[PDB]
Amino acid sequence: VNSFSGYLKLTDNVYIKNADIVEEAKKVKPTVVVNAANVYLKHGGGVAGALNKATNNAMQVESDDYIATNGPLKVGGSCVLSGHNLAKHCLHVVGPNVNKGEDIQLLKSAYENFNQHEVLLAPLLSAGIFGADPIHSLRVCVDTVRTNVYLAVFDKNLYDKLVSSFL
Ligand SMILES: O=C(Cc1ccc(-n2cccn2)cc1)OC[C@@H]1CCCNC1=O
Repeated sequence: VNSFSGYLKLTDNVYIKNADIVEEAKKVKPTVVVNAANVYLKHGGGVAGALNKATNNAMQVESDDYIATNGPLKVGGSCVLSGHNLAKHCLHVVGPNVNKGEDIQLLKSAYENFNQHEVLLAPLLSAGIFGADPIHSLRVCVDTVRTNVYLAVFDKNLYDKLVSSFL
């Protein structure tokens, strides 16, 4: 039993809710919140900008030190950093950004990072300003993640479309 509330169960291990991932993280304080990161951990907009804003820019400060030490992530890769006031840990995962021409096949590799964590609160990777089809992202999530994932979808219209079209 965990504290996630109001989710629709899609599969044995994948759950979905129309929710603001920031507000959801603040309420649940999950062990792991996933950020929709880029390789530079520049949290300017989308989910990343919103999560970083909620940390009063502490996420960005920590991220800049991480990059200065380690260099950029790979597309499809991840790193574990602090969850600040939102979660114990933040798993920064880089899905391919279609508006940069990145290969969508890398979306499966991106979701594989979730399997290193037993339970996660997450957005749909490569959705939103990353330019991929969220229906495709949900399919890859379900077919790749084996650990327990609680997906937060900000847009109610998109949420309803994702549920109604889910196979
Ligand atoms: O960026 C996102 C994710 C997102 C993904 C897809 C869409 N989308 C709309 C139409 C088509 N796709 C919109 C948003 O979350 C925004 C965050 C989360 C909550 C806190 N404040 C924010 O701004």
